[PDB]
Amino acid sequence: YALMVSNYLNWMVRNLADMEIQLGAVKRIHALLKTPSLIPKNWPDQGKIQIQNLSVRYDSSLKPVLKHVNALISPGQKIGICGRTGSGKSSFSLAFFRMVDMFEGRIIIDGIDIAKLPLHTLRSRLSIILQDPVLFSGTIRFNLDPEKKCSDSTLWEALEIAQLKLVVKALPGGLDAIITEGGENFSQGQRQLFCLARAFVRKTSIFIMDEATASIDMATENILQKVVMTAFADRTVVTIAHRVHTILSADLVMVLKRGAILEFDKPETLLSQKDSVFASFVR
Repeated sequence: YALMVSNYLNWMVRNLADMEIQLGAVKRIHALLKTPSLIPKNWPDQGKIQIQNLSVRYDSSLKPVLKHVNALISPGQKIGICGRTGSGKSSFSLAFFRMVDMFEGRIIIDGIDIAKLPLHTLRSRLSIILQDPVLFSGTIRFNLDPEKKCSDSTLWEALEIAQLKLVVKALPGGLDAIITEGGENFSQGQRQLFCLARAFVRKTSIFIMDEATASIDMATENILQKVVMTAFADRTVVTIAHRVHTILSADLVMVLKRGAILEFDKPETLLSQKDSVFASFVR
């Protein structure tokens, strides 16, 4: 045993060094590891909402993003929101989906707020189309309805309404084209059409349109907005963009000031009351 103890010793020490470096690699995994009364009543189609004295902050105890935000929205009425970059419109959308964890005030939808509802119900109640679209890999059924609850005629109707049925029928199999993450399988307008098909199948009855205009040709964006208007006669939509005509077509609009907002109900009244200084030439 003494003629050979040395080799066992060396195995021991070298394997110990290796095990230590591998355990140090493992430790970062644990470092990452430590990071119903209104439910039974179906969510109402009445999109009347009211956010009374709202504020929002990004990080705990930092500079506030909003300041004394008070607004109300009537049922079945299209709402627009304006403001420059960093004015707080993306923050307002994220707070409407309570994505910011340092908001103050009470925010409501039909007398209902985020005090007693889990996230799952909070995401089966509103729809949203982001400025950054993506088409994750899979088939068309996996992009339209990843949950897959919706039936085939439903997806076909959502594609026909979204002006996408013809190009879908021109693919192998139909509703089963193997898509790749991003890629070059569809056009930007067709990606936005897929986003609008997601919005169609969501059936939230409340829509949020977070810059469905950026990085889209005007000749296609205008007909896109025309289709989204002719299709959305109900199910109140709140939009945000930097286009003139998009803000012009909305009824209730609130100009985002430096830290606060100033709301206006009638669109044709506020675009000439300021004498075209802060709401018309800015739009």
